[PDB]
Order: sequence, then C-alpha cells, then structure tokens
Amino acid sequence: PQITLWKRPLVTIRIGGQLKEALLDTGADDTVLEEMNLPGKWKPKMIGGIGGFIKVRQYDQIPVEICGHKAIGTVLVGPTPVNIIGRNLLTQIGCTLNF
Amino acid sequence: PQITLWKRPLVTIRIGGQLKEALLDTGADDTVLEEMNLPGKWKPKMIGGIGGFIKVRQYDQIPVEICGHKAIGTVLVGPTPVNIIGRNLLTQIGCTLNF
Ligand SMILES: Cc1ccccc1CNC(=O)[C@H]1N(C(=O)[C@@H](O)[C@H](Cc2ccccc2)NC(=O)c2cccc(O)c2C)CSC1(C)C
Ligand SMILES: [Cl-]
Ligand SMILES: [Cl-]
Ligand SMILES: [Cl-]
Ligand SMILES: [Cl-]
Ligand SMILES: [Cl-]
Repeated sequence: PQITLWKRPLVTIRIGGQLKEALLDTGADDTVLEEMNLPGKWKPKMIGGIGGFIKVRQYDQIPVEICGHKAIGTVLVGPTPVNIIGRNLLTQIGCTLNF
Repeated sequence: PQITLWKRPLVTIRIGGQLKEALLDTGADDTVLEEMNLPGKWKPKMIGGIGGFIKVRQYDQIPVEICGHKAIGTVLVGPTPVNIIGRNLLTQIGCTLNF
C-alpha cells in the first residue's frame, strides 16, 4: 500500500490472538503495544520520548501481521496511549518513506 | 528520495537561516524542535507523547526546507529529545509510507 499522512497512519495488525489498530511510526526504534495480558517470558525495560520514560515488558520472537504482511520479533507491552509499530518491524515488511 | 528504516531517518533541514539535523517522524502530529530562537509571535501550547505532556511554544507560518523541499507551517519549540519533523510538514513535502 501507499499511505498518506493527512491523518494518523493507523492500520490493522494481528498479534497474540487479537486484531488491533496500530500506528505506523518511523520515529519509534521499537514496537510498543497498549497493556494486554500476553503470555510468555519477559524482561523489564524503560523507553523514553516526549514527556519522559515509561516501564514496559519486553517479549521476544512474537509473530505480528501488519496489513497482511508477516513479521516476527521483539514486542514491548505497557502504558502507551496507542499501539505503535516501530522500525524493528517496519523494516521486515519493506516499508519506506518516499517523497 | 526513498528512505529505508534500518537507522533513524535523519535529514538536514534549514530553519531561520540555520542548518540542523532532524527526524522524519510519521507518529508525530506536530513538528517539535529543541530550544532555539525564532522570529515573530508565539503562544503557549501543551502536547503529549509516550511519557506524558510537556509545555511548548507555538510559532505559526515558519518556512522550513527539508531535504531540499519547501514547507511553511507551525513549529513548536520545547523540551523534545530530538528535533522532530511531524505530519503537518511531512504532508507539505509529499511524504508517504510505502510497502
Ligand atoms: C514509541 C517508542 C517505541 C519503542 C521504543 C521507544 C519508543 C519511544 N520513542 C519515541 O517516543 C519517539 N517519538 C515517536 O515515536 C513519536 O512518533 C511519538 C509516538 C506516539 C504517538 C502517540 C502517543 C504517544 C506516542 N509521537 C509523539 O511524541 C507526538 C504525538 C502527538 C503529537 C505530537 O506533537 C508528538 C510529538 C517522538 S520522541 C522519539 C523520537 C524518541
Ligand atoms: Cl488484556
Ligand atoms: Cl504468502
Ligand atoms: Cl525485532
Ligand atoms: Cl542539529
Ligand atoms: Cl502547519
């Protein structure tokens, strides 16, 4: 797809058995999902941006489908206000910024 | 250009006559720069990101050259972690996401 930026670039993703809406975010190094009771082993992490840092749970080798395109990698879970797909998974689906 | 995402998508901008490095950020509604001087009128504003809300100064109708392409729009100044080019100016230069 080609996605314009008039509005927030929200797409459907599949992760952990759930369909969700998530933000395609070239500013994010990694992927962070709204709080959910995902199974598996995890390790604690802090991530930071506008407003400071939040504590999240880091899960590894998690399958994610983004708009029909498959990926697998690290997913963070915690008190983000929006589900965010970052560069770690955007590169796996071939996404580029074009102008 | 077609910018892939293995590294942060940083580019050179010119604003107020000065050259700076900035991040092309599709997850940001607004353009937010580190502390600097800009000419003309401003008013206080609040924005929220991954960690919560911050106070910024809002400058309207500011020319910005981004990787060679002209934009003129709103620039926020305040305690951002990095210089951020958000959707308000990415749309002006014709940026889309592609995969
Ligand atoms: C988000 C994430 C995921 C994994 C690991 C670290 C991080 C933290 N990174 C970051 O926060 C990076 N940024 C990003 O990733 C931004 O795209 C951020 C994403 C977001 C969207 C809605 C709610 C909350 C956050 N958006 C904003 O901060 C944002 C949101 C709305 C208006 C506004 O003026 C701004 C600047 C902006 S600052 C940053 C370049 C460091
Ligand atoms: Cl849940
Ligand atoms: Cl297939
Ligand atoms: Cl990963
Ligand atoms: Cl700089
Ligand atoms: Cl604007």
